[PDB]
Order: sequence, then C-alpha cells, then structure tokens
Amino acid sequence: MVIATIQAEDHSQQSGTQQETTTDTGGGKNVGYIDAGDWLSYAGTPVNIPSSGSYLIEYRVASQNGGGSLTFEEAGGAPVHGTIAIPATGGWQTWTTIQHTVNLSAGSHQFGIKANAGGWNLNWIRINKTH
Ligand SMILES: O[C@@H]1[C@@H](O)[C@H](O[C@@H]2CO[C@@H](O[C@@H]3CO[C@@H](O[C@@H]4CO[C@@H](O)[C@H](O)[C@H]4O)[C@H](O)[C@H]3O)[C@H](O)[C@H]2O)OC[C@H]1O
Ligand SMILES: [Ca+2]
Ligand SMILES: [Ca+2]
Ligand code: NA
Ligand code: NA
Repeated sequence: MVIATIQAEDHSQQSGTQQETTTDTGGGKNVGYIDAGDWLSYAGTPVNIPSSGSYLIEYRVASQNGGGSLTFEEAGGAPVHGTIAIPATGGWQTWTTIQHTVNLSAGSHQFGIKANAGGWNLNWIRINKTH
C-alpha cells in the first residue's frame, strides 16, 4: 500500500540542482544536475507513517553512466534511513524504478535526500508499506 508519492521537483528547499522536462511516463519534470553534496528537502510536505517498522522506498531514476548514490533521511540530515546505489539506465531520460527498505518510526516525517555521488536524475519517490 502506497503511503506517499512525492514528485522530486516538489521540494520545499534544494541545493545544487535544476529542474528539467522529463519524457518519462506521465511527463512533468525531473530533478537533474545532481552531484555529490547536492540535496533535496521535502520538509514542506510532511508524510505520515502509520506504524513503526519496515517501509519500501522507491525512486524513479535515470543515469547515463551510473556510479551515483543517495541517502534517504529526515531533512536536516538525521536520522538517516538508508542508502541506495543508482545504476546506469542507458541514458538521461531512460527511466527505471529502484528500491530499498528502511525502518521508520510512526508519526510525521519531513524527508530529505542527499546525493553522495552524482550522475543521475530523479523523477519521483514513493513510500510503501511492506507488512
Ligand atoms: O487559535 C486557533 C489557531 O491556532 C488556528 O490556526 C491554525 C493552526 O494550524 C495551522 O496549521 C499548521 C501549520 O503548520 C504546520 O506545521 C508545519 C508543517 O510543515 C513543516 O515544514 C513546518 O515546519 C511546520 O511548521 C502544522 O502541521 C499545521 O497544523 C493553520 O494554518 C492555522 O489556521 O486557527 C484557529 C484558531 O482558533
Ligand atoms: Ca549539481
Ligand atoms: Ca517528476
Ligand atoms: Na535517454
Ligand atoms: Na559527483
């Protein structure tokens, strides 16, 4: 069951990135020009987690050459929830969905993403129940 879909471009604050038009399914925009140090805050749109436990986080990503990684966290940087490697997809607008699990406490969260290594674009993020 889906808890939230967050379009990557709908950040309340950011550093070092730029929006661009995406040709991915559904159109709209993606965040691009993501490099080490860059970040996206979704603190403006808190998401409610109904119960403590495991959640599946999905990211809609594109990467010409691979090598990227990100850290999913609360905005401001702590606690950190998890990290994920972003694979090469064949190009900047060739999209795939990647995923990992993290533990989240129940209640209102203000999420953020920190790029540890660049080379990827982000269309949206999705938070899902597991159990
Ligand atoms: O006396 C009564 C007033 O208190 C009441 O005012 C309402 C109070 O609630 C207001 O909504 C608030 C707005 O802030 C939200 O938290 C933010 C969530 O995003 C975060 O990024 C940010 O940092 C937080 O500050 C909070 O959840 C929400 O409840 C509302 O706008 C006011 O109208 O009005 C009725 C009076 O009788
Ligand atoms: Ca950048
Ligand atoms: Ca988008
Ligand atoms: Na492409
Ligand atoms: Na980089």
